[PDB]
Amino acid sequence: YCSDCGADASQVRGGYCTNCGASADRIR
Repeated sequence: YCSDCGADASQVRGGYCTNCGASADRIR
Protein backbone atom coordinates (compact mmCIF):
# COMPACT_ATOMS: atom_id res chain seq x y z
CA TYR A 1 0.00 0.00 0.00
CA CYS A 2 1.00 3.67 -0.37
CA SER A 3 1.85 5.04 3.06
CA ASP A 4 0.87 8.56 1.99
CA CYS A 5 -2.67 7.96 0.81
CA GLY A 6 -3.40 4.25 1.28
CA ALA A 7 -3.63 3.28 -2.35
CA ASP A 8 -3.01 -0.31 -3.28
CA ALA A 9 0.62 -0.91 -4.33
CA SER A 10 -0.69 -2.09 -7.72
CA GLN A 11 -1.38 1.61 -8.46
CA VAL A 12 2.33 2.52 -8.60
CA ARG A 13 3.83 3.26 -12.02
CA GLY A 14 6.84 5.13 -13.30
CA GLY A 15 8.38 5.71 -9.90
CA TYR A 16 5.27 7.27 -8.31
CA CYS A 17 1.94 6.42 -6.72
CA THR A 18 -0.53 7.23 -9.48
CA ASN A 19 -3.09 8.47 -6.95
CA CYS A 20 -1.26 10.99 -4.79
CA GLY A 21 2.02 11.23 -6.69
CA ALA A 22 4.07 9.93 -3.77
CA SER A 23 7.52 8.62 -4.64
CA ALA A 24 8.08 4.84 -5.01
CA ASP A 25 9.79 4.92 -1.66
CA ARG A 26 6.60 5.58 0.23
CA ILE A 27 5.06 2.21 -0.78
CA ARG A 28 5.15 -0.30 2.07
